[PDB]
Amino acid sequence: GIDPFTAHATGAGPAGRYDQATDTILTVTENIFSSMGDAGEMVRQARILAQATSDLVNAIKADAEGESDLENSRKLLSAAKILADATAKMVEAAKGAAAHPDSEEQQQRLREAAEGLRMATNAAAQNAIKK
Repeated sequence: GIDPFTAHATGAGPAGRYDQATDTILTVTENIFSSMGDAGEMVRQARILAQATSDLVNAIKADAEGESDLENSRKLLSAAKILADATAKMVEAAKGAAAHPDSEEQQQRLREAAEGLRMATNAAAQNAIKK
């Protein structure tokens, strides 16, 4: 219905491979820093990150096996492993920083864990197999 297919340009192909899921994670991550102060809502956001990461971890594995390269496949499998742990550390820190709101170390570990998760996810986003 009014398609950009060979119309104004050569189609309109967006995203990459993990873009929909990474977009969620990259965005929701910021929400933990935004919700910072509300324990229930903070942990809520972390649960979303875990959920979203779970999608990627399983996806990246299968997508890696679809690649016709050993090293790149190993990298993808590694990226998923890095991600899934960045999330695990993040989520655990978010729980503590939320339920223990004023606690300094809980906040500090969250800052680093969340940014680490942000890094891992944003990296997985970039390495996503397209084409």
